[PDB]
Amino acid sequence: KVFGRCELAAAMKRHGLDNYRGYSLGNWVCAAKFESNFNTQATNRNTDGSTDYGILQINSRWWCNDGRTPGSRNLCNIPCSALLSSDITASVNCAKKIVSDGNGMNAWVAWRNRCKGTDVQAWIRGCRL
Ligand SMILES: [Au+]
Ligand SMILES: [Au+]
Ligand code: NA
Repeated sequence: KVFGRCELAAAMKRHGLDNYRGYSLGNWVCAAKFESNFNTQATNRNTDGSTDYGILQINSRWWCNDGRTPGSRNLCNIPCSALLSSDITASVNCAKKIVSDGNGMNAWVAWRNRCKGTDVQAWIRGCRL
């Protein structure tokens, strides 16, 4: 599923991310844009051999199992394919565990480099929230 901006904002808000560990909804939307372009099916291999899955590009090095990331963890206790569903629940509930890790949203390289410090509220402009 390829989400619309406001559509994604609203799903994210429903699922409890607006100001989750203090990150305004717009931070989550901006991250999602730059990680996946709002596409639940996005997959990208990392150089270390893990892969990033889904709307928030959650990595098989620590968070999910994809059956080919040797010597890695599965801290959200899911198959990585669950992160690719049209329903973002698993992605969201796993993002919550990630962003609580102590490094906050810096876990998302694209957030840090492209969202952080920016006018992230722009990402929810015009949405009926
Ligand atoms: Au959720
Ligand atoms: Au959802
Ligand atoms: Na893993």
